[PDB]
Amino acid sequence: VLSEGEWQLVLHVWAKVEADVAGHGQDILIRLFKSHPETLEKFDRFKHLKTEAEMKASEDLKKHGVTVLTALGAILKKKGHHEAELKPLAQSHATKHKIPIKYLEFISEAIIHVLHSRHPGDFGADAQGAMNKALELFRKDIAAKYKELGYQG
Ligand code: 7HE
Repeated sequence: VLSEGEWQLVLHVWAKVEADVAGHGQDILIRLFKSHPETLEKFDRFKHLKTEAEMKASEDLKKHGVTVLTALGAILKKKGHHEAELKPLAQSHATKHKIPIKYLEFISEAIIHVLHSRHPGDFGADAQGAMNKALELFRKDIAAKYKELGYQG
């Protein structure tokens, strides 16, 4: 469980992400795809992209980056009370898209990397730790739903 203090650190840097949702989403998905190429292959929408420059030039990739961070922002602002936000996400990612929890760990690492890059003054180690705990909490609750549905990772 995160403390109120931890949630404030998390939401303080997230309100900054929201000044440029699309540029953060681009950076995060490109980081994820470059560092873990198995993740790109899960997207029929994006698997034609072969270079970083092509990824940066894709307007559809930018569009989906906003979809992803908008969903994640709505989750974080619930401060743990996110059961209704996670249900449909867990269901689709386990059963339709087939995304292992490990790949949620990968995108969590890409988020932290990009938040550190763009917001160092509001993403010191205390805020890094808090954001890690919030993304861990996300993964834990999704993982419980995956397990229910018989999917792994
Ligand atoms: C490695 C792949 C992977 C990973 C790590 C995620 N997803 Fe998902 N995603 C999400 C929304 C709202 C939608 C319509 C999809 C659609 C998707 C779709 C459908 C894309 C489409 O073809 O339109 C795919 C394949 C999918 N997502 C692969 C995907 C949100 C998330 C969130 C909040 C996370 C974690 C922070 C996430 N995805 C990680």
